[PDB]
Amino acid sequence: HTPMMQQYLRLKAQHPEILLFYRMGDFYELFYDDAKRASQLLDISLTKRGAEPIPMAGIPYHAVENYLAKLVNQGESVAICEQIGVERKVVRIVTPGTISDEALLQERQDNLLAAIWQDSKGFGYATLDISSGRFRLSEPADRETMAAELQRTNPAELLYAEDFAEMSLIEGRRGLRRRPLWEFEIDTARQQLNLQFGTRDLVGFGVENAPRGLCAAGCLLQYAKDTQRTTLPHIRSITMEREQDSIIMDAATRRNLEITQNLAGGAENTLASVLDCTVTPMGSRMLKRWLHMPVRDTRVLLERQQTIGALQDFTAGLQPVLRQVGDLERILARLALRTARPRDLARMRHAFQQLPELRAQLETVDSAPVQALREKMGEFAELRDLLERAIIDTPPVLVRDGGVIASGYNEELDEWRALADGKVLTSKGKALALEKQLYEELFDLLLPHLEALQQSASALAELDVLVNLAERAYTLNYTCPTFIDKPGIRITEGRHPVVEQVLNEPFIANPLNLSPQRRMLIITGPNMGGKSTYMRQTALIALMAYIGSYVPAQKVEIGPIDRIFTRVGAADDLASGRSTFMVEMTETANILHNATEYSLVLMDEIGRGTSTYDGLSLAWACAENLANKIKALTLFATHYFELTQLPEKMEGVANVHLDALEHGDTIAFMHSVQDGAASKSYGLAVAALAGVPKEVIKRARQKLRELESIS
Amino acid sequence: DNLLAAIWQDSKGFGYATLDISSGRFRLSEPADRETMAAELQRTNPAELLYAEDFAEMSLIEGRRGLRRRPLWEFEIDTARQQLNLQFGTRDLVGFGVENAPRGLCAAGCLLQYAKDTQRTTLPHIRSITMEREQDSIIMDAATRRNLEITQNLAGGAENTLASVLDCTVTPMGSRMLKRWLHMPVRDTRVLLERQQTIGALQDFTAGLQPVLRQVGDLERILARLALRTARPRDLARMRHAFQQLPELRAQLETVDSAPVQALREKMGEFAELRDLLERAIIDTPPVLVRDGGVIASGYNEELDEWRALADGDKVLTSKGKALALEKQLYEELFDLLLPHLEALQQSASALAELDVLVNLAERAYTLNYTCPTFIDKPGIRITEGRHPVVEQVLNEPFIANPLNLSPQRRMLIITGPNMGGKSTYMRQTALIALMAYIGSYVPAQKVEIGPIDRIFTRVGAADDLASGRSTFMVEMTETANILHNATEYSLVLMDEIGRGTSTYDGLSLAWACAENLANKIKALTLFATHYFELTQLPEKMEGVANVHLDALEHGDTIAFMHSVQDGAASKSYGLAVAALAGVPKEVIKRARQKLRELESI
Ligand SMILES: Nc1ncnc2c1ncn2[C@@H]1O[C@H](COP(=O)(O)OP(=O)(O)O)[C@@H](O)[C@H]1O
Ligand SMILES: Nc1ncnc2c1ncn2[C@@H]1O[C@H](COP(=O)(O)OP(=O)(O)O)[C@@H](O)[C@H]1O
Ligand code: VO4
Ligand code: VO4
Ligand SMILES: [Mg+2]
Ligand SMILES: [Mg+2]
Repeated sequence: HTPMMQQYLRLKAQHPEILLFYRMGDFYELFYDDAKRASQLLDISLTKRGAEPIPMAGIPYHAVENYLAKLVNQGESVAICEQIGVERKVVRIVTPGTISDEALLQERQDNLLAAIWQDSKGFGYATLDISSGRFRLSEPADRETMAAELQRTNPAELLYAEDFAEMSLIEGRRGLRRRPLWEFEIDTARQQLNLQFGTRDLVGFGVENAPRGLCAAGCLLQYAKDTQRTTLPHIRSITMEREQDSIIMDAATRRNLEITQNLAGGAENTLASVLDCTVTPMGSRMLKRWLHMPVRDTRVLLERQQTIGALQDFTAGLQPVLRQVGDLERILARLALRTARPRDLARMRHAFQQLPELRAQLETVDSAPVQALREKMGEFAELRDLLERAIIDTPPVLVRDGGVIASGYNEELDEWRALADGKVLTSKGKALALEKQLYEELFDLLLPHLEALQQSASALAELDVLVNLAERAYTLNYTCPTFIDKPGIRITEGRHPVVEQVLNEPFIANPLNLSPQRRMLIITGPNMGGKSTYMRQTALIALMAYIGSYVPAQKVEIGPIDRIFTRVGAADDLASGRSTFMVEMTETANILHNATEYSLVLMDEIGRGTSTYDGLSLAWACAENLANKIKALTLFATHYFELTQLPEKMEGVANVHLDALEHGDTIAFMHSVQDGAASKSYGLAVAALAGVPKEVIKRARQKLRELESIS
Repeated sequence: DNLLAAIWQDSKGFGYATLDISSGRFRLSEPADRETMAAELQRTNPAELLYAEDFAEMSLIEGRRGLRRRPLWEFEIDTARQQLNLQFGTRDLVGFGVENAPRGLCAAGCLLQYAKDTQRTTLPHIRSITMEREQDSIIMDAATRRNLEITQNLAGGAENTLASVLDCTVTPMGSRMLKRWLHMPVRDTRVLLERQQTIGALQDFTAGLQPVLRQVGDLERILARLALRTARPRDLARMRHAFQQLPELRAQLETVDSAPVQALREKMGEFAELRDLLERAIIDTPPVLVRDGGVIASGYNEELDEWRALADGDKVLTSKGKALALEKQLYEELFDLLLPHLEALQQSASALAELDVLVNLAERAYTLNYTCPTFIDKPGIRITEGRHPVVEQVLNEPFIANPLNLSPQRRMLIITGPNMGGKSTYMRQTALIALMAYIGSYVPAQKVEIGPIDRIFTRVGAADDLASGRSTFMVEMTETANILHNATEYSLVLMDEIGRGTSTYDGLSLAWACAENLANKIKALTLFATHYFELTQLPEKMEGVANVHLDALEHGDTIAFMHSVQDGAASKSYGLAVAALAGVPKEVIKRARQKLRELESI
């Protein structure tokens, strides 16, 4: 009704489904439906004011960042409106996918805005990180491949077309946003993408012949430009990810091998925890990204191994210098969006001061990869000179506070400030205005070098990951792997990376040889004898070899690995309609349909969850199909000793057995892999060690004698 | 009594241990209150006691039978854990369920050494160490809560959980109370009977009460802020709105004639004097912060009204400053008047939350066809036309209700059935129905008679923590050991398969012995799901054990599952047919059937 209410309503019409922090006075406020939703999510009191009461809720302007964090975590998008001239407009829209602020973001985790589009011929997925600037395009052609991409990327906000047919993988995701179908058109996407990259055609990127992916990227770029309400100079490339480029891992294999998250859900006791001691946050995020998507390009891996070897001697000197550089990638993003704070520019100055030390240390070491990283990082002599002169040694958190500009950067600014300290209100007001204007000019001077600075941030992060891997290799005794043309895995004195560090008792290393001649190894062993660790050590060694890192073994020769499949454990989803056998069988079906000669298949106790005869029969058929028709390199762990006779019937299958010694009705585990087979599982002994009551174990032993006597 | 005891004190709390010479019963406790430790010392009434030389409070054990003192080195945790592990022949004590009690284990280590010294005859008769708890709440382990999906699903998501089905509470305080009730289900019949009477009584008027309850909002946070005197001006206005709402709720509840409903009405209160103070002292729409001013309303203070007049038609600016200072002092004075009644207000916020949870439960019951459960003295569960609360809501197809009867006469049922038959859903439906009955809610069944349940044990998952040092069979055997050691006649033990990790003969042997022990000695109410059809021959050999078979019909390649519980053994599980439905390639299914024919033929 009132003119003020009419203005809020016009802006609300422009942004209907998002909470609007309309700025009245010094307090941001929400009205009508937004006020009720905000009060429940932000825990702020709701007070109704008559114009027809209008529900109104409010937060102080000083505390806005703390409140924005609560809504961003809940996945709500909050548009912030400020009075520019009272004339007002939405200055920025804060959404879980595109947050570049330090408080809203997490230091060692990346927030990715992603787009899913389903055309009749397969799916197209595009992911953009606003802070790093990385734009990646993909064309998954199966529901299973699309689900793996969503789980691996873990998109903070996913933009799906209204007509998306398979709203099952999408449903339950965080920050789902329905977007109109018009936004996904290919011709509109091509024109917008070409303008941002400044290229007439996308042939140089190599994304020109992918139609579905380009449609998703056009929606993602348009939403990102609208959400930030400014041109995004940080985004300058659209690389395309292909299945051939990286080893494929399904969502289950990633969780079973504990690459970044343990089976319970914590980050403790994970391969990333053992390998990640990186000094800078950029390094931690980059190492996690490499472990999730290993590279199958030999040239990229060989350069990474050569850098690790060259810097291994000088790691102790480089790590303290790298720690000072800090998270340059995030700081450059704020500079690109022109939203940086004085402290961020001081951190940028500190990193530039460290660059001369890093360049000198890298110059002494002689290797083609290390010299290329040294050339890319650069010196930035001009920028460090400007930052040191323009900004004070310890600047305030916010520009409005004042004191951001050091004396002597501008004679006029110093004179106005001196007059006020020595009309005083006029001089203070003029000084605050001039200091703000000079700060904007500093962004303009730093921005033309953004292309070089972004290249330097990637080089420094790469050096941090490679130096960390080199330091880890020296401390944990890892050695470099070598690559072979035909599919095979040969490991000497291999040890599981995580178990070796966590277990106080000495790890007993084991050898593995898998070749086209010996495609499958059936591991039969005493319970608690180490079979699962032996199988998982092979996958973790193979993943570590293909991320360019040194492997935890005396020597490893690894041939091409297209995909790694792990069937481990059993789980029930009663609400989804999936029984424990159904969940296991769909995973087994995925291995049988999608496996290739290059792929490595690790299967643990397949055929359990059903009667013994049905389980053994399905296990024999699945083993015969994998060894005879798929011809994949596979490791099968089984307590069904009937399957031990497969090698005699079929060539290309061998039996390996872990062994344990039984003493005085107690079990001692050698944990050593010896060729042959084991006919005893020692189940009652493991149960007694677990704490099953002695009376129960004695009756069980009596029953076992009776059952064995019957046959 | 023949009881040797030990006591310990530290910054974390107090630890205690008990050993009975006659029965070889070794138990530990960690009572964290001095008064609780004093009550425990009297309840145990130990023949002999051992305490730390530097125990801080000797008054708890100042006068005791044969009181003795032993050195600190005997009480050290690392030495104690190794000795206890060696005495029981176990790698870890996680299976006994006492691994996570540091103080309790430390006292137990001193008692074990002393017991060996006093008699070596009792030492071979000590085989277990269990915690002692007669807590009113039904005991549920962390694994049981996640397996039953009481509040959090196995993936970690909020959806597809029992709390999601029942959590439609209007106010945020109500949602917290329901989640707290689900985690601790009260076992005392009197409190539950009062809650059930309220749910039935307020069933007719749920639509009238819920809109008024929604207006009250969350008062727990506002009252906590008032206690720290950090309450915002708007938060005090929110309290005033709830005071205005309370007369309406009381009038609606006055027509109802149930003793529990009337008690809840009295606890809510009217707070007319507090409402009068807030209405007179605070403006209708107060500012977010008290610093700006305008929070106090004219007429609360005569001096402020006069200063406000002078402020608004440089000396005038000084008068404006005086007005802001007078207003802030009045605001602090307002907290002082409200705080004496803060204990009374806290009782009222709890009463309003209980009304919201019970009105919500009543609405859920009418919408979802739930019925009241009748408590019985002896330990038994009887369910007629029972349904699973979560599965029925998320399943588009109809749910097939299955009957359950468990008594001391028929304590154990071996459920055997086809894969995807519904055996696990049937076992869980019993657990969620028992928990729903014990929180005072209406159970999802036509009729339920639930007897006392001490603890609910669920052994379903099979996972390995390699870094921890336990394989999948050790993790499963650790859970089975906790079931056998900590089970009681009252406990409800649901076991989804055992021996799924070891070879068929070792697994069947452990399953036969664990099943015999639970029926013959523990005498717990057990539901056992199994694919070993050898165990279906256990019911004739052992009393209290019966067979329940789920039904399926096979036509050609596909299978249809009845989801109906009938008495019998099944004897066939259609694993290959379920694999074909899962999508295993036809050639793999064809080879599997050929091998199956050869295995059975020989
Ligand atoms: N070679 C080894 N040296 C030392 N410890 C080992 C070795 N192999 C396995 N272990 C230990 O065995 C446990 C895991 O055994 P696992 O392979 O899961 O057994 P299973 O699958 O037979 O039950 C962990 O304690 C792990 O540290
Ligand atoms: N009585 C029933 N009526 C209808 N559907 C049922 C019934 N019991 C189970 N289901 C469905 O079957 C699924 C599998 O049941 P479940 O007990 O897990 O079988 P099992 O564990 O024997 O494989 C459930 O998640 C549900 O979708
Ligand atoms: O994975 V095992 O503990 O059953 O040998
Ligand atoms: O899906 V089952 O738990 O009947 O093997
Ligand atoms: Mg294993
Ligand atoms: Mg089951």
